[PDB]
Amino acid sequence: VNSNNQAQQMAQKLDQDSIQLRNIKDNVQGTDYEKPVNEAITSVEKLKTSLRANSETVYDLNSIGSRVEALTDVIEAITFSTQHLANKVSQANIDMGFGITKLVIRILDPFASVDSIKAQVNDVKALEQKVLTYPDLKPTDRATIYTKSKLDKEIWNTRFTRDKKVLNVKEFKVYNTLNKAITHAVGVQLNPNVTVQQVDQEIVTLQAALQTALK
Ligand SMILES: [Cl-]
Repeated sequence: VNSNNQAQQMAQKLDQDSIQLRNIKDNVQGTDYEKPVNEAITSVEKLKTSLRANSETVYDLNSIGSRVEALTDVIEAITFSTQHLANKVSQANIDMGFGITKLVIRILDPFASVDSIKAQVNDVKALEQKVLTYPDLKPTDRATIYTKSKLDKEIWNTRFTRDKKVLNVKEFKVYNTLNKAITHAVGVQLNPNVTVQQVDQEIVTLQAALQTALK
């Protein structure tokens, strides 16, 4: 039947989202997208269980498909935040994370019609372009968790190059001094009062400490 073959497409699509959403689950820790993607991962499992429970009944796959498709719009909205909203004020990610929450709720809602799901997907897309016009953070403004995402990635990038180019290559005192700057950068990341400027200088200071250990 043309319904069973269609069922394994969405089942394989839900596995693509399950892998894509667990990757995102780490990067959105402690942000406005932590609970939304946790609800999205749960939505992936309840759709799989529903598809698997009705495997050989051959029924209407319209509502189950609109929920699977809306998960791609959920993922697309999250990657849109990572690439375009890191310099925005807190309200941009707050308002947009609220919209993704409203979308995942409809995906989970058994009473949500296909129209109400598709209408909410457009709400998210319209919300994406709207938060783009939000003001950027001044260099003197307090740093948000999204501002410290670059410092967080720089700490793990310096940790990777340290264990590959410094650990067993240079003397221990070089390893010790570089580990002091990594620990110091973690203190800046954990400081709720550092500015956007102080996060930028800490990235350069840690990068300078890595080239110091690599000379
Ligand atoms: Cl912070």
